[PDB]
Amino acid sequence: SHMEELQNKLEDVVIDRNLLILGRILGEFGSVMEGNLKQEDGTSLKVAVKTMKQREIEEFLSEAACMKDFSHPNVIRLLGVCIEMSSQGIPKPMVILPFMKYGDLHTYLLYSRLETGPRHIPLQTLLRFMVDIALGMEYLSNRNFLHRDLAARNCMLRDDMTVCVADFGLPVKWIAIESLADRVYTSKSDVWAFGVTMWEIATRGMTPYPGVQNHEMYDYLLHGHRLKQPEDCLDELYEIMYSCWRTDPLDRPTFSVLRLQLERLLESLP
Ligand SMILES: Nc1nccc(Oc2ccc(NC(=O)c3c[nH]cc(-c4ccc(F)cc4)c3=O)cc2F)c1Cl
Ligand SMILES: [Cl-]
Ligand SMILES: [Cl-]
Ligand SMILES: [Cl-]
Ligand SMILES: [Cl-]
Repeated sequence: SHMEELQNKLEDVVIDRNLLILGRILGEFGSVMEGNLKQEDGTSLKVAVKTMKQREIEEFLSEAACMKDFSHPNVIRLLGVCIEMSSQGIPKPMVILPFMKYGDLHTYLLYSRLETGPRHIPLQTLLRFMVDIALGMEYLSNRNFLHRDLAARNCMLRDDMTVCVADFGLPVKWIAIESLADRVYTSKSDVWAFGVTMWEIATRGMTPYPGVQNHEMYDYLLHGHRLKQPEDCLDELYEIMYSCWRTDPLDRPTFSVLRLQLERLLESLP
């Protein structure tokens, strides 16, 4: 039953604080730390730990339990959560994820445009990044999960270069036209944000809409303007991402449709 499934998820989301040791800051709303997690088989695992600052706390726990129960290779796996208490009596919620040494997709795309950073990223890999993200989002949306902050900064690179969808939980230019006004939000709003994320990846990390300030943003879209085609972006890839920003959400493709369009384009590549 609905209460049964929720209580089951709740049961195995919590990690004993003594199985975890925190390490150095990776980033600093909250902070992200490197850490170690003792697994049940006796060995420890490198993890990332995210820390923040009672009705909100059950909300954090139940939403963490829901994400951990999700399982798909292009959705970040949430290993568990841990609730500390601060001296001043403020709870300190912590989220445990696998440590991914390649970091987030956005910083990686930027790094790749520096000699010392990752090598230049071929088109084939850039489109394989989009396929991966579309796969995680297909799985999520088939569950009526709404992401609401999709962007390359929130996609993570795994050791085998698989991309998985995440949310640091810590952006006008990613928000669908209808959500800018009515604040209505559907998976078709997520589809809009995916289109922009595809554009981030194709530009190797440009901020969307150069020359357009955030306050000008809804007016800019109101008159039918969209993100421009990056150079050396295939026209077929640009039409796919343009389809994500159709004015009428109902006309935008689903993630399942997008994913197959993108897998089709990828195999056509010599
Ligand atoms: N190097 C390195 N390696 C690993 C992680 C890392 O940082 C982090 C990267 C991601 C996260 N995510 C979360 O806390 C999180 C919490 N609730 C829900 C989601 C979620 C939301 C939507 C969705 F579709 C999928 C998941 C989360 O993602 C935390 C980090 F600390 C770093 Cl920096
Ligand atoms: Cl060990
Ligand atoms: Cl990994
Ligand atoms: Cl643009
Ligand atoms: Cl345009």
